[PDB]
Amino acid sequence: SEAQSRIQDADYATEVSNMSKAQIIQQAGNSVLAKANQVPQQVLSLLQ
Amino acid sequence: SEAQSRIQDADYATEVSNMSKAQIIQQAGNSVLAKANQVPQQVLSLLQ
Repeated sequence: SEAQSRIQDADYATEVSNMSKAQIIQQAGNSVLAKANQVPQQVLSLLQ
Repeated sequence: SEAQSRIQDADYATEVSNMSKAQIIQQAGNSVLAKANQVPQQVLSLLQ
């Protein structure tokens, strides 16, 4: 059982760090996606 | 009869020490079992 533990065990200690990293990267990606989205807006100013 | 008593007699004097020792070891084992049980509690502290 001790040997089986090592092979298949989540080790939440490292998993929580990955979770927080992924959440931060998701929020950053959404924000930078928004910033890229306002980029097309400036073209309308050139029309007039 | 003396020879048989030599062969088959518990010799309570040494048996009482063994039984007291066994009780002490059992209580120590139960306490250390509880201490081991309390170990995985910090996983919540990690999670939140």
